[PDB]
Order: sequence, then C-alpha cells, then structure tokens
Amino acid sequence: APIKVGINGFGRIGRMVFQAICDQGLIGTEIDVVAVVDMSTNAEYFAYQMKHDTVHGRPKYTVEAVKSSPSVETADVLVVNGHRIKCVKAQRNPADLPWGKLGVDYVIESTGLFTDKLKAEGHIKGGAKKVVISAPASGGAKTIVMGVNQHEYSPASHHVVSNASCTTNCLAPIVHVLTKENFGIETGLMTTIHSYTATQKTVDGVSLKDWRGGRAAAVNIIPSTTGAAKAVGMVIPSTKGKLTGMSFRVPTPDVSVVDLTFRATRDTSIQEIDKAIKKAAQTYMKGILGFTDEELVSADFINDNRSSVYDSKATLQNNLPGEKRFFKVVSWYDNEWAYSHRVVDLVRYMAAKDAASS
Amino acid sequence: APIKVGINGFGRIGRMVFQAICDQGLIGTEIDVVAVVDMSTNAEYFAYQMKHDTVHGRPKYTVEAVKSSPSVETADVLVVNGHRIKCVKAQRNPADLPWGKLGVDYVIESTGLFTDKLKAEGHIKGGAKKVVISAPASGGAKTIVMGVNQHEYSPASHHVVSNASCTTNCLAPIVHVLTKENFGIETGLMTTIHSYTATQKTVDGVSLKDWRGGRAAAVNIIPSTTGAAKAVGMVIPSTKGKLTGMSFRVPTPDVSVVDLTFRATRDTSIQEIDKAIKKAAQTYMKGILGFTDEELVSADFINDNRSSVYDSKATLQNNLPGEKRFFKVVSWYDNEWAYSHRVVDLVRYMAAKDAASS
Amino acid sequence: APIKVGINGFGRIGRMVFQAICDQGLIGTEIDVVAVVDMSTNAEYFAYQMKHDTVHGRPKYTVEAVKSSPSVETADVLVVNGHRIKCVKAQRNPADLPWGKLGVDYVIESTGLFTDKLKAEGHIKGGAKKVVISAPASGGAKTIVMGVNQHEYSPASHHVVSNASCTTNCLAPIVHVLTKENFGIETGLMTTIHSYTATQKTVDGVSLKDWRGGRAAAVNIIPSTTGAAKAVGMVIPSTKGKLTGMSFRVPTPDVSVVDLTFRATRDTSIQEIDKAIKKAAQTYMKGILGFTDEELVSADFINDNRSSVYDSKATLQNNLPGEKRFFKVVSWYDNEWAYSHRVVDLVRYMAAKDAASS
Amino acid sequence: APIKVGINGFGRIGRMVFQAICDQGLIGTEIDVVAVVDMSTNAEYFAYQMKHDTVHGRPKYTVEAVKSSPSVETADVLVVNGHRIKCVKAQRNPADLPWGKLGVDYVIESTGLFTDKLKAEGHIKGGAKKVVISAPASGGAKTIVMGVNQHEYSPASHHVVSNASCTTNCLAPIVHVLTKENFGIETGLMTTIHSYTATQKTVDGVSLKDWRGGRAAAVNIIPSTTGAAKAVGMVIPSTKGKLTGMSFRVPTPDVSVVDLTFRATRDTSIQEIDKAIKKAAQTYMKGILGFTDEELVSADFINDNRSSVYDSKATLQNNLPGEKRFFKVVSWYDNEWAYSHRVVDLVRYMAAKDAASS
Ligand SMILES: NC(=O)c1ccc[n+]([C@@H]2O[C@H](COP(=O)([O-])OP(=O)(O)OC[C@H]3O[C@@H](n4cnc5c(N)ncnc54)[C@H](O)[C@@H]3O)[C@@H](O)[C@H]2O)c1
Ligand SMILES: NC(=O)c1ccc[n+]([C@@H]2O[C@H](COP(=O)([O-])OP(=O)(O)OC[C@H]3O[C@@H](n4cnc5c(N)ncnc54)[C@H](O)[C@@H]3O)[C@@H](O)[C@H]2O)c1
Ligand SMILES: NC(=O)c1ccc[n+]([C@@H]2O[C@H](COP(=O)([O-])OP(=O)(O)OC[C@H]3O[C@@H](n4cnc5c(N)ncnc54)[C@H](O)[C@@H]3O)[C@@H](O)[C@H]2O)c1
Ligand SMILES: NC(=O)c1ccc[n+]([C@@H]2O[C@H](COP(=O)([O-])OP(=O)(O)OC[C@H]3O[C@@H](n4cnc5c(N)ncnc54)[C@H](O)[C@@H]3O)[C@@H](O)[C@H]2O)c1
Repeated sequence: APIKVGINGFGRIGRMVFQAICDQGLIGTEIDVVAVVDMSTNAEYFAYQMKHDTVHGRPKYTVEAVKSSPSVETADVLVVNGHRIKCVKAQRNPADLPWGKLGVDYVIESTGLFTDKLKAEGHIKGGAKKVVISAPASGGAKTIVMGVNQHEYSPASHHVVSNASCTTNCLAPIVHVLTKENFGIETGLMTTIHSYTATQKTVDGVSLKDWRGGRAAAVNIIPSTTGAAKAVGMVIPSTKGKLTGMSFRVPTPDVSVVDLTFRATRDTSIQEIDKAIKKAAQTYMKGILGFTDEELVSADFINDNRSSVYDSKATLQNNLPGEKRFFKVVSWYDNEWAYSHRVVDLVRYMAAKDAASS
Repeated sequence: APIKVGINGFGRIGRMVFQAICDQGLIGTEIDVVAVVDMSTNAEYFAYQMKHDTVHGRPKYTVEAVKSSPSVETADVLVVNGHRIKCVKAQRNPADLPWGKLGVDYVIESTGLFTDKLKAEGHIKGGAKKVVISAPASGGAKTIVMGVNQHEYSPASHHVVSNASCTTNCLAPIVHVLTKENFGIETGLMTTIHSYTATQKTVDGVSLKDWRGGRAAAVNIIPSTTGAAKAVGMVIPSTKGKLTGMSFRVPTPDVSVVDLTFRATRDTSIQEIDKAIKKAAQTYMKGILGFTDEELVSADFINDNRSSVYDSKATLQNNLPGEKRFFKVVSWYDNEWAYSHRVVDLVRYMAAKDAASS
Repeated sequence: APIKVGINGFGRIGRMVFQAICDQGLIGTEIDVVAVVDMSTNAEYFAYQMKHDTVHGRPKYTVEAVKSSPSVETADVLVVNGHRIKCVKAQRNPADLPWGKLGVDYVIESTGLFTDKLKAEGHIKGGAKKVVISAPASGGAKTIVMGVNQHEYSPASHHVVSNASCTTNCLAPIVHVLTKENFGIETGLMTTIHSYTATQKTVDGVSLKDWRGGRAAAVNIIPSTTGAAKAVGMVIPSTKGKLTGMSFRVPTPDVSVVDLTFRATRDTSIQEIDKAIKKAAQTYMKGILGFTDEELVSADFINDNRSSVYDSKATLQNNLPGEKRFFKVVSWYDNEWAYSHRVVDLVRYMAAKDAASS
Repeated sequence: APIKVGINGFGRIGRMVFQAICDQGLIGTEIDVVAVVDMSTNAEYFAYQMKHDTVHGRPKYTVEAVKSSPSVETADVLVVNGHRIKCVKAQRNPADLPWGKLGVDYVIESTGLFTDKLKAEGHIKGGAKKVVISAPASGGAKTIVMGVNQHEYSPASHHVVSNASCTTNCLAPIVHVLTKENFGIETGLMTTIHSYTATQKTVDGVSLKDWRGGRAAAVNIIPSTTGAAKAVGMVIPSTKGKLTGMSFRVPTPDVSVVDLTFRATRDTSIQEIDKAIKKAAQTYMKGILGFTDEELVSADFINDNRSSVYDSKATLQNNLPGEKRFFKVVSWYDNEWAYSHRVVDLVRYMAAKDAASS
C-alpha cells in the first residue's frame, strides 16, 4: 500500500519533506510521491534545486529530469531513485489542482498561501482525501504535534489536519513532559531566537503586516511573533492562556533555540526537571525529544531531526541556585529539518488510521 | 519654477533618490515631489521606512504623516519639512497612473518592473512628459551616465531616458578618463564584487531567470551578470565589443567594488594611469570620480555620493612591476547612495535643458 | 581644571570612551587625555583606527599624527583638535606604567586583562590616584552603574571602581525603577541576545575557558554567560540571589537586547509597568533609561547613548493578556556606545567628588 | 611501514589534515600520527574541536579522550579509531619539541608562525627527518604544488618543504594546463574573492602589517594580498614577473574563487581553453583539477577536495565573444579542505620517494 502524496509548494519545507521521504527509505515503496507543484514545470530547475542545498548539502538520492513525451519543450518529470514524480503547474485556487485525477490521496500543503482550513479544503474539492498543512491552521483545522497528541486524530472527523509550526513542535514536547511528570507550568513566557526564513528580506523592504519583519534580515536582530504562542495551548489545552511568547530573528539561516521561562505548580528543582527530560528522551518521547550534554552551538543541529533537543548544560548552569519554582529551560531545533520529518511521520500515521477504520 | 517629479516605486533607490533631494536642498524649492507610488498608501508606513534605514541610518529631514481629507482612514500624505508629497496607490500599468492629473511632468521609474522603453512610455500616456529609468533599458531608451555623455541629451528626442546601473556609473568614469587621456583600452574584462540587492533571497529560493541568484544571498558567493556589461558600450560606443564582465554577489548589504583589467593602447605605466585618474578627479570629473589614498574597507564608502572612487593604494600595490600594457584598476562605490544622487542630477539636467529649448 | 586621564587599552571601548570625551566637547577643556596605551605607539596607525569605524562612522573630531621629536622613527603623538595625547607603549603590568610621571590621575582600564582589583591597583602604585575598570571586577572593586548607585562612591574608600558590564548597565536601570516604584522582583531570569565581540573568533578556534565561545562567531548562535549575572546583585543588594541570566551571541557586530522575565512582588499589570518605566524615563532616569514607541530593529540603536532603552511595543504585545505576576521586559542597548558614555560619565562624577572632599 | 607524523598547530588546517588522513583510510595503517601540538594538552578539548566543526560537520571517525597514566590530571591522549595520538605541549621554538623522543619523522607545521625555512629546521633539530609547511615559505624552502611539480622533490636536499598557499593550489593547476597545452600566459593578473580566515578580526581591531585586515571581518569587503602572488612563479618559473594578483576578503567562512585574467601567447578561443581544462581534469590533472558544468555557488564546494574546480559556465558566459588572446578563467576551491588533502598527498609522496632512495 503506497500512500499516494502530492506536494503543493516545493520550497524549503516541500523539498525537505521530499528529502525526508527519500532519506527515510519510503520513496516509491511505502509512500508514492505522485506529483510536486510550484511556479515552474521545468523539472531540470527542480533537479538543480534538489541536488544542491546551501544548508543541508547534496542529498543521497539521485535525480533526473526527463520529459514525459518529446512533444514537450522542457523536462517535466522528475526521476528520483528510479521513481517518477510529476511536475504539476501552480494553481491559484487549490480546487483547480487535478489531485483526484493523478490519484493523489494525501496532499501536503506547503505554499504558505492556504493556511485556512477553508481554502485548504479546495484540495479535497480537487480530489484529495486528506490535507496536511505544514503550518498553523486557521478556520477550524486539526493541529497535531507528533509525540504529544497525534492520537486525537480521527479519520472520520479530521480531513484538514495541521502540523503546527517549527517552534510549536519544539516547545510542546518540553511542555508535555513537564505536565505528564507533574512539575506543571503555572505560567510561562517563551522566547525563540530564530533563524531567518523565506518570508524575510535581504535588504529593508515592504512588509505591511509586520513592520519590523521587512528589515534587512541578515544584519539586524528583529523582534516579531512566533506561531507557538497559540498552538501549544491547542495541542495541550491545560496551557491555554498560561503560556505565550515572542521571537527574535537573528542572522543565521537555519536552526533556532527555544528559551522557556516558566513557574512550577509544585515545588521542585532544575535537577529533577533535567532528570525527567533526559528520561523522557530515552523512553516515551524518544525520537521527538532529544538532549545533549555537550557545549554545542547552532551549526551542530543542522540535519538533526529530533523535534526538540534539550540543552542539558545551558539549562543546568543558567538557573537560580536553590530554586523550587522559577525555571529556564533551553532547547534546540533545526526548524527546516525535524519539522520536515514530522510532516512525513504525520502523513504515515494518518494513512495508517485511515486504513485502520476507513 | 519647481520641477514636478513623481517617483514610481518607493524602494531602496526610490527612497534614496528622495532623501538625496532633501540633503542637497531641493525639496519644495528646486524640486517638488508631487507624489510617491508603491504597494500602499499608508503614509505612516512610508514614514517609518524613511525614518529608519539599516544601512544609511536616520535622515536629516523631518517626516510627518497626515490624512489628505478627514474622509480617509489612514494618513495618506507625506510632509517632509512642511512640504506635502502624495501617497498614490500602485498601478499594474504605467498608463493608469494619474500623472497629468497630479501635475507631474518628470517620473522617476524605479519599480524595476518597467525597464522597457515601451512599458516606460505608459508614464507619458498617463500624463508625464519625461521618464528616468533608474536601471538600464531595453526597447531603445537613451542611456546617459552623468559626467560622461549627459551632453548627448536632446529635449526633442529623449523622452524615456535611463541612468544605467550602479556598476556602469562606477566603471564608465574610469573608462572615460582612460580613453580621453589617450591610454585607451584595446580589450578589457571586468568584475564587480558587489553587495546583495532586494532581488536576491534570504534562503535558497526560486529565481528561474538566473538560477544562482536564487540561492541564500548572505551566506554564499554567488557568480552572476552585471549591467555594466551592455551599458558601458551604449555610453561609450568606443568600448562596444572591447569590454564585458561579471558580478560576484557577496554577503554585504551595501557598497560594491569594480576590479577592471585592461590592455592599454599605448605603452604606459600604472603611475601615469594613477596620476591621470587623480587629475581627472580634481579637474573634469569632480563630484563624479573621486579617489583615496587610505587603507579603506567597504563600510567606509557608506554614504559616499561619488559614482566611482578610485583606490590608489590597492591599484598600485596589485599591478605588475614595470608593465606598459596590462593593468588592473580598482574603484569603490556605494551602489545605493551615489546612483541615487546621480538620478537627481540627471532629473535636474534634463529639466534645465528642456527649459533652455522645450 | 582638566581631569587628568589616560586610557590603558585603546580598542573598542577605549576608542569609544575617547570619541565620547571629544564629542561631548570635553577634550582639552574639562578632560585632558594625557596618554593612550596600546600594543603600538605608531600614532599613524592609531589615527587610521580613529577616523574610520566600521560600526560608528567617521568621528566628528580630527586626528593628526605627529612626531614628538624628529629623532623618533614614526609619529608617536596624537593631536586631536590641537590637543596632544601621547602614545605610550603597552606594559604587561599596570605597575610599570609611567602614570605619576605623565601626570595621569584617573585611569580607564580598558585592556580587559587586569579586571581584578589588585592587578588594577598596579596603576596606582605606578602613579595614578584612581582607576575605572571597563568590566565587572573581582577582588572587591566598587561596582557602580551611573544613574543607579553612583551616590555610594566615596573618595576616601574607593580607588578601584568597576563600571560593571554593558548588560548590567542595561539591566540595572530597569531593575532599579522596578524596585523603586514597588512592583518588586520576587525571582527572575534574564537572556541577552548579544552582538559578537572582540573576544570571539572568525572561524572555529581556541577558547579554553568557554568552549562554545571559540566557535565561528558570525555564523552561529553561541549560548554563553553574561556579566550582568553577578554585577546586578553587587549594585542592587536586593537582587542578591533572586536574579540570574545568560547570553546568546548572535551574528551582529553591535547592539544587543535584554529580555527580562520576572515575577512581581505585588499584583500589577504590564500597562502599569509600561507607564512606570516611561515616566521614570522622562523624569529621574532621563539619559540612562529611555524608551521607544516605534517598531525598531537592532540597527536603529547604533549610536544611541542611553544605557537602556525600553521597547514599549515588543513588551506590551508579548506579555500574558491579563497577568498580575509574570512579565517580560524587553530593552535595547548599544553595548559599545552607551557603555563608553557611562565611562566618561563616571570619571566626571568621581572626579568632582574627590575635588569636593579629597 | 607507517609514516610517523606529528602535527604542530592543530587549528583549522591541522584538524582538517588530521581528518583527511582518517578519511582517506590512512590512519593507523599507512600513516601513524604520533602527536598533535597546540596550546593545550587537553584531549577532551581536542575531541570537542574535532567532533563539532561549524563548516565541515561531524567527522566519520570516532574520538575518545583518555589519560596516558592514572597520574595525569586531564586526559592527554586521543583515541581516534583505536589509534592513540599524544597531546604534546606547545613550544615557542620548534627545536624544543620532542620529535626524536616520540619517534616522529615527518612534521606538518601548521601554526602559521614558523614560516621561515630556518625556524622550521628547528623541527629537524628536535629530531624530525622532514618538515612540510602548510603555507608559502621564506628563506629558500622548496615549494611544491601537488600535480604540478612534486617530481622536483629531491629526498637528498629538500628537507623543509612548503606546500604554497590555498590560492596557489587553485591557481597553479590552471596556469599549468595553459602553458603545457601551449596557449601560454604572456602577462596575467588574478583576484581571489576569499573567505575570511583565522588571522582576521570579528570586530575592528589590531593589525599592524595589514591595516585593512584588522577591520571587522564578517561585515566588510576587505582588499588585501594573496599568497599566490609569489608562490606560482616558484612552482612554475615560466611565470615569474608575468603573473601577479590581489585578494578581496568577503563575509563567507569557507570556499573562495579565483578570477584569472590573462593574455595568451597564441590566438586561441575560450572554447578551446574550456576543452583543454575539461580534458586535463579527466586525464593528467585528475583528482587535483576538476570542473563543473552547473550553476553552483560557494556553498556547493564545501568538502570538495579537488584543488581547483573550474566553473565552465561562469567562464564561458563572461568572456568577450570574438576574443583570441585576452581571457577570464574562474575556478573554485574549498580553501580549508582541498589544501589539507594535498598536504597529506605531498607527505605521502615525499615519504615514498625518501624510502625509495634514502
Ligand atoms: N522555513 C521553515 O523553517 C519552516 C518551518 C516550519 C514550517 N514552515 C511552514 O511551511 C510553509 C512554507 O514555508 P517555506 O519556508 O517552505 O517557504 P518557501 O517560500 O521557501 O516555500 C514555499 C513554496 O511554495 C511555492 N508556492 C507559493 N504559492 C504557490 C502556489 N500557489 N502553488 C504552488 N506553489 C506555490 C513557492 O514558490 C515556494 O517554493 C509556511 O507556512 C511555513 O510557516 C516553514
Ligand atoms: N539597490 C541597488 O543596489 C540599485 C543600484 C542601482 C540601480 N538600481 C535599480 O533600481 C531598480 C529598483 O531597485 P531597488 O534596489 O530600489 O529595489 P526595491 O525592491 O527595494 O524597490 C522597488 C520598489 O518598487 C515597489 N513596486 C513594485 N511594483 C510597484 C508598482 N507596480 N508600482 C509602484 N511601486 C512598485 C516595490 O514594493 C519596492 O518597494 C532596479 O531596476 C535596479 O536595477 C538598484
Ligand atoms: N565591546 C563591547 O561590547 C564591550 C562592552 C562593555 C565593556 N567591554 C569591556 O572593555 C574591555 C575591552 O573590550 P573591547 O571590546 O574594547 O576589546 P578590544 O580587544 O577591541 O580592546 C582591547 C584593547 O587593549 C589592547 N591591549 C591588549 N593588551 C594590552 C596591554 N597589555 N596594554 C595596553 N593595551 C592592551 C588591545 O590591543 C586592544 O586594542 C573588556 O574588559 C571588555 O569586557 C567591551
Ligand atoms: N585556513 C586556510 O584557508 C588556509 C589555507 C592554506 C594554508 N593555510 C595556512 O595554515 C596555517 C595555519 O592556519 P590555520 O588556518 O590552521 O589557522 P588556525 O589559527 O586555526 O590554526 C593555527 C593553530 O596553531 C596553534 N598554535 C599557535 N601557536 C602555536 C605554537 N607556538 N605551537 C603549536 N601550535 C600553535 C593555534 O592554537 C591554532 O589552533 C597558516 O600558515 C595558513 O596560512 C591556511
């Protein structure tokens, strides 16, 4: 049973979803990537985009750009590891995409334009059974963070699911062991020192909706907002209105770090917390939550696919010496990598439960 | 008589041309900026963008944002030292712009989207008399570099003119005094090590016309094409087919350097060349061509309004010892600031020549 | 009566303390900078460093390099605006410095090698009557943040004064009015997102005492320690053991931002806190604390000489909506420029007190 | 029969040479690394430097740090792949290093300090049989570029050998096929847009020998000099007084590119030169000279061990269309990694020739 997926928007996350599908062994055997969609249908230019990444390197798979038939002027079929993917043209409305016809059942929505559960339904109107939004979703969609609440999915009810944001996926696992191990956050504020993204600008330009976010990106520390402010309360309803935060966008191109400051419900210590987070990383959060005892800096997490990886030393040293309630917890994440692995983990969970019931 | 100008595209070059008008003492008196055009009309946002620049800092003029009538919702008039500039909404076609209505005669075309003579003429159809494309132009518009061939301008024939590009305004001064002082160039190639611009990308992205241009801009040395390649031959026909070159877009926000390598027409020396450039700096090319004897790096050329500023020490330490024909000439330039100043000098030179005749 | 000073270690803080002295209009008239001490005595090189700064531009003063005698090989005296500062060679011990000879009474200890009280007394034995260390000090030196506790300085008891770090001169204003306006801080942790310094490395290199800190500076978010972790308790005895923090060094050359997360003593609001700080900013903290109501990023604080300028918007927008105990204060600072001005303002304060008593 | 080698200065080149020895299969069987030398004897700090590199990522090999006796305070032995390397304490004179005692015959000198052939013999007085200087040398040390002139090595008389610089290793292959294939280079001039290195400064600071080299590294285009200005004439004497160049140090942490403008000795075409370089890349320069047909940028050459990998499209698109003599040739290089592999290549060659005769 090849899960038939199509990628709408072959950008940073689209191309890293694609690469997490090939690197993890699933192309053409477990998941069938039927088609990819973006502005051009020049498969040679997509191959160029895949083969050479500034931040994550050359990939291990191989890519060819072949035509479907010599009647077409430019290569339109991509051939990865002998698997053929089709380069479909970008549609302004989700519904004008031929999903049903190409036989695509699960569509990964990663353009960034269709974050509303209502516009994303246009995929299903085009023929898709399910939709995963690689972002926070507005308008009613289900937001799941793997390792914390993927089980609340239901094939029957949830058809446009959302995998939250990179920072949610990092914060929430931290929050989830704090509650489940019962330290509890009474209240919590959080900062994500975060790499710049494709929504920012090389030099000072136009950004109407966030004035600061239009400042030259690679030469300014830019205050702005994070997506995990809302979404962690959505995933864990016990933190609704207990926790919020901001974002500082600094001049690195990938990897970010969460910096959570909370107050505990019961009296505890940072040694108890560090123990429970390591334990959790080895037992029930394994693969999603990780930890590190080394003096790592940010470029040591490029290509690290844990959702969140707790920094044991930066935490243990930077807390109040005899504290029972006021705690800092530092944790890292490759905002482009681990998040692209979680999208594929979610597709496959959903396909499993969709077959499990119908 | 105030020159009635309208800036279409209030971006890096739009806002720097504006500020140059204020810093030189022309607003309201010598130059009247009737209107500016961009993706919004919210003048409180153009205020912010004028008041805070990452590279060139805070401006000396004062900016206020007020509403034109109490009927409007967001402040839509700019007021720069008690002079009113209007914030007109952007139009997809130049012909649709109310230029004759607003009373604008000269339009500075700096959107980047209308570098063709004919899409630029839509301005004259919208009620403008003359257009200055802040870029090189296709379709056949007049290309004039100030200090070299601005005298070639005719009020009768040149309605869409072009002030070439930043690199062309840096290299043609140098090429000009080499041809005029009789050293001559037999053939020559050129390289601009240049700052990234707003067409480049924060993280690797789409740029289907120059594939390399699409790669993360601030973490890479990106080879690409320079404007001064086509344009130095248009300005000096003597260099047609004898001079071409490339760009290496490097991770700095502003200022670029030209690295000219040429073979001279007669047997000379680099000290003869160094003295002639210094001479031409102090005599005929003043304010256009400049020079330095100091050990400077790119940050020192921020806000240097010279088109070309020769580096006497880098040229001299990095040429062959007793050479008569093969030489290197190095020359800096603030690609944002000096080019903007030269646009204002062109507007003013055209507007005076037009009055002197009609 | 010119306050006889000499600067030991003319680097970033040494040249910004020097430009602060000249710019405020003090050189020659109120402060006589007798000598500057560094690894060289080539006043031509020192003058290359003064005239061109990558982050703070061309200074307002003029620097000339003169020979004291034609008997010396290279220029060894700096003539800044007609005034003569001598270039004395750098000694490995403060003690062997000719202070008593040169006439120097106040020494600004900005090498960063003699931060302990006792190696700092090495200047006094050698002739200086007073010493200001541009850094937190060990061995029991008096730590003073201007505008918070300079009233505690006594000419009799305190000869080796510490002006604390740049982050404590940013954090200590805000903790001072938070206690003075009785909100009070129960406990609190802080993070500074901070620009890389002279003590960091261009590529991965050696740093034996903090491992992460030797990593490539300009391409990593390097977690580390801050100086305000100790210093704010030395200055504000109330905060002894209630507040600590950490630093994240990010890829910008200058300007940083504190981000304090505290739990207040009483029940309050962020609009209450917002008013209390702004008020304080206009009244008793005017010149030390500042605020902004604008959407500014880090490069808008280059050359802002307030110790701490509070960002009203980023705070109000990024706090929990109806909270009474748990808050986040965000505040900027130009760690090179603001600090240096406090140095010149401590010399000036201490000096007159000494002249008041003896 | 292992070659016994010691590395003095375990910095960027020392650690990359170490990693090229383990990568190429050579550690413990073909080359035995008896000792590494740097500021510390802390095996743990060395292991942290080896395992986490910002640019070249995690090494494939495994590093442990053990104590050589129960008596030593801190781990002083590395155990890379079961092979034990000693951590010898850094010395001020090469001669005070225990090479004969340890049993070291070949010494990779890579501190950046002992670049004089006389200072370098200190190693042979310390007990070593040969010295390789990872940098151009003075005082008459024989200079070799692998792939161009290592056949000029005489076991007999060449004792302290210099492997030239990274730019001579890129430049000399190109210059070598142009003279061997009989295009010739009459006079030539080059420029290398180049990543910053460890001799540079994060923020503006001290640099007495090159004034510009002290300016903040990651925020300027810094003109400077190159090592291949001297060394290529020494490897290829045909080109002494005929070829020279300069350097621009830009904000990338690794990879650099050679922009070479030369005039041929005979009428030829850029198409012809392009074929010759590809041909050479495939036959006698293989593994040393490569080429690319792709639209690559600097980051695509990280971990590319060819010494000089020619850009076919950048060279072909940026030359004069009718030219027969005056050309531009562009070739890339990972200045840390390819040079490191070549140092191992020379040590290996040298050692086999020395065995062959004695
Ligand atoms: N960048 C990150 O680190 C990151 C992390 C987590 C989640 N995400 C989320 O994923 C989404 C996409 O982010 P990204 O960083 O990949 O951006 P991106 O711009 O690099 O990629 C988006 C791609 O969508 C394409 N596209 C736009 N409109 C399209 C359309 N109508 N039809 C087809 N293709 C279209 C664009 O050309 C682009 O290639 C965003 O919602 C973002 O929040 C990004
Ligand atoms: N920045 C430089 O280094 C530089 C130097 C020399 C010449 N130029 C030339 O100037 C032109 C603009 O360059 P820039 O660097 O200012 O870019 P920019 O993107 O900062 O500015 C262009 C502005 O035009 C606006 N715009 C887009 N469409 C518009 C429309 N239809 N109507 C009105 N406004 C519109 C954009 O929002 C933007 O603010 C380019 O063609 C470039 O070649 C730029
Ligand atoms: N840069 C900042 O943001 C900042 C802010 C606040 C305080 N400081 C502090 O000020 C001190 C200097 O820091 P910096 O950033 O200016 O560093 P820097 O390295 O630029 O300045 C140090 C200067 O001292 C010189 N020097 C070294 N040894 C000397 C000696 N023995 N005698 C005389 N001069 C000597 C160096 O050549 C250099 O010019 C440090 O203690 C630092 O903590 C720096
Ligand atoms: N990195 C490049 O791009 C490159 C390319 C070609 C050649 N090289 C040459 O390599 C040499 C070293 O440069 P690098 O880039 O490795 O710099 P680096 O500063 O990273 O390495 C030098 C190492 O030597 C150590 N060291 C200093 N003094 C020592 C001493 N007295 N004894 C023993 N070890 C000592 C330092 O701790 C440092 O780790 C230079 O001569 C350079 O020109 C570098």
